Amino acid sequence: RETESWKLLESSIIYYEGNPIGTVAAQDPELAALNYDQCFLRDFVPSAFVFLMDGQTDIVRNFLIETLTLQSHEKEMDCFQPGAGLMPASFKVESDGSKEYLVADFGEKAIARVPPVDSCMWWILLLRAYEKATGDLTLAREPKFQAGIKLILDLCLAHRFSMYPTMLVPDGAFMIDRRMGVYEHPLEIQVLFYAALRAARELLLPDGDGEQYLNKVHGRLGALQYHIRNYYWVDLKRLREIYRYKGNEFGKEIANKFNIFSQSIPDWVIEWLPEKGGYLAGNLGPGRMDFRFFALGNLMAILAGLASEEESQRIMNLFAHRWEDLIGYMPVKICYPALQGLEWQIVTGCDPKNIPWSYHNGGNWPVLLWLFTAAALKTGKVELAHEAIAIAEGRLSNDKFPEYYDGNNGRLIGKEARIYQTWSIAGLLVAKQFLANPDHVEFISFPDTFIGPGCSL
Amino acid sequence: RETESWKLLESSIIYYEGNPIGTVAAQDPELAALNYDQCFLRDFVPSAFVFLMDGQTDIVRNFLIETLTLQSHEKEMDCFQPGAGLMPASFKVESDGSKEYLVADFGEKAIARVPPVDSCMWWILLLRAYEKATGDLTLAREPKFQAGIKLILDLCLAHRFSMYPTMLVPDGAFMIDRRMGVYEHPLEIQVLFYAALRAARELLLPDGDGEQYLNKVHGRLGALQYHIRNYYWVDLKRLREIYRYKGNEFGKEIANKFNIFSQSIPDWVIEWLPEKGGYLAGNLGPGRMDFRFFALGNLMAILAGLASEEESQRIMNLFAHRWEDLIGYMPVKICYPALQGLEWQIVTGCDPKNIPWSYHNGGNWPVLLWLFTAAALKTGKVELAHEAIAIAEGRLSNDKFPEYYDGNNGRLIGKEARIYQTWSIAGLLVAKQFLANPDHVEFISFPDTFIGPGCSL
Amino acid sequence: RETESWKLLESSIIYYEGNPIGTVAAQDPELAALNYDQCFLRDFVPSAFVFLMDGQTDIVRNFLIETLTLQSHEKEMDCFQPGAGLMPASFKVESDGSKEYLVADFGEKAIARVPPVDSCMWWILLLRAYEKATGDLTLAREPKFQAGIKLILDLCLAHRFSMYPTMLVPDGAFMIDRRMGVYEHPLEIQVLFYAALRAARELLLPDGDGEQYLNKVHGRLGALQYHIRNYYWVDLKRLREIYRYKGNEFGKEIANKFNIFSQSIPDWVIEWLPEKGGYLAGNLGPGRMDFRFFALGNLMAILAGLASEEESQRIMNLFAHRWEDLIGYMPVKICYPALQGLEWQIVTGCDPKNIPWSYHNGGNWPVLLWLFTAAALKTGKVELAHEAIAIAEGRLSNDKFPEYYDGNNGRLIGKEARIYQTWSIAGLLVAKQFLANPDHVEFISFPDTFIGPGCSL
Repeated sequence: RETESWKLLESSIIYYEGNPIGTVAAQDPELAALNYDQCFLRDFVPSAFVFLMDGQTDIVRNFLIETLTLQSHEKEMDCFQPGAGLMPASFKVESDGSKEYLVADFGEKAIARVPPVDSCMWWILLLRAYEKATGDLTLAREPKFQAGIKLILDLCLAHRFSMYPTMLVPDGAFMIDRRMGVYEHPLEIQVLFYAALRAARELLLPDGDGEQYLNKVHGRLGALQYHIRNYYWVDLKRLREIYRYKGNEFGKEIANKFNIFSQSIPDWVIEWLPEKGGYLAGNLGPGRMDFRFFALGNLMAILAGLASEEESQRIMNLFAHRWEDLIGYMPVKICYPALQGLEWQIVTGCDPKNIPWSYHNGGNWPVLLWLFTAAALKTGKVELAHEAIAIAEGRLSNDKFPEYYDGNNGRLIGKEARIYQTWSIAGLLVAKQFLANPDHVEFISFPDTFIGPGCSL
Repeated sequence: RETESWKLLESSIIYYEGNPIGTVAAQDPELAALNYDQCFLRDFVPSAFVFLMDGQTDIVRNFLIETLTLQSHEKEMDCFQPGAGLMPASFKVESDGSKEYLVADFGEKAIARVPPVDSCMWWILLLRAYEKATGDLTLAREPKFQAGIKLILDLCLAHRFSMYPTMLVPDGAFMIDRRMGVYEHPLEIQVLFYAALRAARELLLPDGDGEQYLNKVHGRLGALQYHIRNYYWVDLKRLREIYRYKGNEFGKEIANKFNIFSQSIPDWVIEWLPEKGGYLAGNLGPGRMDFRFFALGNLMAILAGLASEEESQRIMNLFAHRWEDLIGYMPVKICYPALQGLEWQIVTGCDPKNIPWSYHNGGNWPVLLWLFTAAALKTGKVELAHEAIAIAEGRLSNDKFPEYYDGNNGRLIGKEARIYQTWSIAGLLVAKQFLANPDHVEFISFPDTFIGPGCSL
Repeated sequence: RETESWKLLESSIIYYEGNPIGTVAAQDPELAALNYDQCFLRDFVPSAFVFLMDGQTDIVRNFLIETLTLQSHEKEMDCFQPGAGLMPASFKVESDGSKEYLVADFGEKAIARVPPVDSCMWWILLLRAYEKATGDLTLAREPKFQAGIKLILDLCLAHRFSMYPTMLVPDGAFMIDRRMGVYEHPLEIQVLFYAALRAARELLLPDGDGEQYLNKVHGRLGALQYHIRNYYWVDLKRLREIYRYKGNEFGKEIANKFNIFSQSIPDWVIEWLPEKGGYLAGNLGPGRMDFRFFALGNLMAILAGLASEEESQRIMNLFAHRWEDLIGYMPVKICYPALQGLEWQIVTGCDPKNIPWSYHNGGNWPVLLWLFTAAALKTGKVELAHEAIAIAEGRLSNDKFPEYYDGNNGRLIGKEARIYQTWSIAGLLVAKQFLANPDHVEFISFPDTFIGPGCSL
């Protein structure tokens, strides 16, 4: 098309052996490209959607094929290898004088050696998205694709010492790829885990051990939805219960299973919730409940069908009631609130890129707009999608599509934000296209809600 | 006239050799006179305007004469003598049994030995105000008066080690005559400096060396105006620039010339600014930008013609938007916001007179109403002038014209505030007289703005 | 000589048109040279000393000549011009394809545009030192060198508003060249000022205007010495007096002239002082007394003859008693104590280079060894000189002569310290040569004391 956004997206494309295989993170002129000249798997997802909806589906097919190939690459740090299923954080095309080849990062080159746990889950979801948008059922069912999914599921469904059906991760294992107190069981990983499992339920063949994987996938989905809906869910009713929990309860039939001390609960949470509002908490673990609202996990939980229809409503009500906090001058705030003062020091380790209301620490991210629009249509709240898109559209082009925005409400352009960030551009585009045709939402969302009050099914 | 204020103003007058030479700072019966029995040069400025607009020009003339003589006095502290162009802070009439004589304080008697830098600049502006109100051009031209102006310009245009066109001062060198972190290059000094130059530009005779002075003045004005307007000016656009600045930039052609670190931008300012608001920062120095709003300098910027017409508008826009912060229960707040807790300790040296939201540290000062009125009229916003005067007339008389008011909104009478403070009284009168005849503003302001987009002219 | 240090110093030499004119600040292989490839005037002083004591004096003669040429350079920022006497911070040799020329920085390129006020003062002291070292009395007495001295004196003795005979400067005006709360009247500037006046008194020719300067100089010196010694001097007796000062005292005949509130005296200083110890305060200003111990200013005050025989002993007594703090693992701690927590934030503007116990904020500086050794010799405390060198010798070569050390006791190598820092190397060399031959101290010191118990003489 003729729009500026379309053109930038066009010039972001990375070509391999004459074929388009992905998009760069950003096209910032002044700043050295550094790591951002690479194609990040998570960053590509919204790029892919734009292409899938525009009809040109080769680039997405190529990407899916090369990333599956990259899974096979030898990946080692100090003679230690991770599970074979691991997908990379990013990749770029490098060439010696003669020929071209793909160089990836699986965390071994990454800053703080963060592991891209979310990438393999996005890869599975992006595969489904390709399948539903195009109708091509052959690709996912090719042997190499079936094998790779099972490798991913082998990792995801690996055994634990723990009684939690959730996935244990170190800090910075997802979109937040720096130290932000999102270690242990962050919502985002658990929601993408659930969704990637729901995806696998569709894409997998019962042939061979296929029969066995679907049985594991199925059992884990039941436990995961139950665990997440029962223990992560926050609203006034639930908040009143927790507040009155007694400490140091021992046994099976007890209320305060995770030994959350009520005095630990922050003061801001009680005021913040509207009567009808609610959300899924950012984390849960031994003696820990992270009450910070995380946007992606909560929005995606609606789309994945993990949130009940009412829970989905109560999330959007909170968005309506705390519009200046969650959207403000630029949708969407990555999480709320920011860690401030000494809490910033301890939890981030004095990370100067995640100072309060900046970047991961409560910054405002354009890319999340597509999650937000998709979740709003699905909940029958288009007015909110219109307002969000209007707000973003009013600034991005003028501000050259910054990577992120800072401050309580997003007034500031991100402190170290790259300009011409691809998923900021693609974010707007994807949101407008969902707005134009709300049936496109179907490839990233699930028609039914696959949940229950029981731990099984 | 029969108004209560006129009578108090008239009883405030100081007589010398049977002649009216000035007005006392305050007439507090209960409090010890201390130094408030003296006549301060800056406190007299608003008193003078009352008289000028009424036609009683003798007292102003006499003041201007006696102060010019006072300049030529021998002032010394520990065998050190300052520039001979130094005007005193205050003077009183002392008499031995036999005869009357004039004793002055140039800072050698002052608390903390603070230098009255603003005083010599006020005298000039007052001198110009005498002309424009009266039409008498003989007093400015006199040999002594032209010499005194020159002596002042010798000081202000003294050579520096610094590359800043601004004036360097110690702490507490103007209306704020105490340690308030207004050391170095404070807005008030720079604005009064700029304004005194424009006045001198008109009052100077080209005869003799006058031409040499005229060109220096003309040169400095162009450099100064460029410096203030480009580096002190704050609005949202500018704030987004600074927040994204890079540290430790080196060389002639760089963005962050003064090495401001964005993490040091206080939290309050970004929410505080309205979309169309703006103001001049309180100070600028090496690695330092004081984002506190200072009223006098900002309002006097409008009057002096330093602020452009649009910039003037953005200052007045701020007042409407932050009316409760900047006016509240008593116009006008001297600066916003207050230094609090540990910041108050460090910056003021635990000064108990300046505790948070008191006195210089965010107090509300009745006198500043005349600045505010003059600028409101000049900017074509009479309604704001009206409301400010009403708020003041609502309390002043009943409160017995306190020197200042305290609190976030000036709800309290100043902790150690004098009652029957003369420039609170004169401040209200001048404002009302301005309101009756807006043309009177012209003798404290400049109709034209002497500025451009470069350092020359 | 054949020592490792002598060769590192040789490599550092900068050649202009086939002549040695100065030395680079550091020779770090890994770091980009940046501003350090230039020759800083202050950094060269110890380098110059090594060459004076070696016998090769032409580099120093050349340096004095080329820097005097620089003084004549046209220097401006935004159409504004400082005094002609301003000496630059640093200079470097630059070439076209075929021509060599000198490019200096007078502050217009400097980080935070800080003014090298100390540079012009060092220039004078060095010239005297050169003269005393060689015997060449033609150089200083040349008509260009008499003019340049006069231009510096013109700036330094410029007229003030203040009643303080000290020199008023912005923050970062000396060796500490960043925002560190050393604005106003920092000890170092006043001590270097005193020292530079004494040098001019020796250097200046009486014929022509020379006599006029000598009289201004003489009178200033008398005032300055009285001012510093009476108001900056800290000991237990003085502290007890100030602690009992009354606030807000007004007039000429008062104890608390500067309005120091006792509650603002830090807790650390009372315990820190030994009974017979004493030192000069870091700063004096309205309502302000900086009690931080500053090393250079205090050590140099001994050499310059500003400090009395007893004051000098008490200063060295303090060093002896607080050896762990002031010397620790690397002489000498640049100032004590470090600003911490919120005080670091406010005072430095969150400057990440001057975090607590790092760099200017209480770092340990090897270059100060030459000051300390020279002073310990002069005071008859050679044992202290031996010990300081011993400690320094123990690590400098192994650590590759870092720029500075960090920590409470300098245990850490400076966070962003350059290796092969020229004046760290020269620092150790100068100290050793002084030890080997103490009579050399005479060229950077004054044999006589020029201090009076009265303001005059």
